[PDB]
Amino acid sequence: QQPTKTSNPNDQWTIKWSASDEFNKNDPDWAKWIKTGNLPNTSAWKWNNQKNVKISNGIAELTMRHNANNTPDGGTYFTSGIFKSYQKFTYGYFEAKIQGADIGEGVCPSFWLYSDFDYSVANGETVYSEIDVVELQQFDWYEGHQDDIYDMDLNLHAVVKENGQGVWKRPKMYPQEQLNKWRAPWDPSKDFHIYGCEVNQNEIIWYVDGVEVARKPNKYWHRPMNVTLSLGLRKPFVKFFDNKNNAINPETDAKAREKLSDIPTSMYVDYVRVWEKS
Ligand SMILES: [Mg+2]
Ligand SMILES: [Mg+2]
Repeated sequence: QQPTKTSNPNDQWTIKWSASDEFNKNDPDWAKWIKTGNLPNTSAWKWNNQKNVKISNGIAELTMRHNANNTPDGGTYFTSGIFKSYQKFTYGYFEAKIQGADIGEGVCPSFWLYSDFDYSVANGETVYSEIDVVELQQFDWYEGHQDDIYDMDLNLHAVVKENGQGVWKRPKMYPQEQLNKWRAPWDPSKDFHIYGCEVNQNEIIWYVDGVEVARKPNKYWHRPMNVTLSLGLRKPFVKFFDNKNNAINPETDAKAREKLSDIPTSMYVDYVRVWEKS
């Protein structure tokens, strides 16, 4: 198999099985994907891959579940599921075929690449690199525009060392360099579509169903990153302050309580494929 669409047909692409999976096996491949431990810091929910990852008939299912009895675990009320490659990559092509979640608003099916934090690097250097190949169903609010289910985000995030500190460079702070939004003509929660990203030393280009939808210069995104599919929690179950999702107790908020009838909810992934340019 090859990348659906690339910027230069003269390039050659070699599939990298260390972060590619057609999910034809019902036993998740925990040699390839990190089951526990080394998973993203989430302040608003926890991961439970034993309970929240299932694969059936060629399709992986990642599920957001409400904790039994509404009992917090370390300040959080839900668990989710995540495929995080052990293998890191920097440049290459990354693609996943994904269908979103039936809840509509409240979770964020995501395909994304992220590094560790290296706070040792020199002034101006990158501490942390994150490329979001797609964030679905976030219902983001930006400059007075409220998104709905058809809108998606395709953003870059980094932390850069400045005057001794790691300073976050966020998409809404640097939108020309880092923010991408695209509106689909179909509801991403209802069917599978193909989300791709081509990453090289110069540029990062994003594709949806084989159409280029965004491109940005590669300013900071040169660190090794793990290939990630995960189902994130969003409002009404979280509330933003201090540059982080804070968990909301779904029994203390009407909007969160009424969405509980729609939990558990799942994203689905037919494949993930990674290539390197040869
Ligand atoms: Mg299967
Ligand atoms: Mg499959």
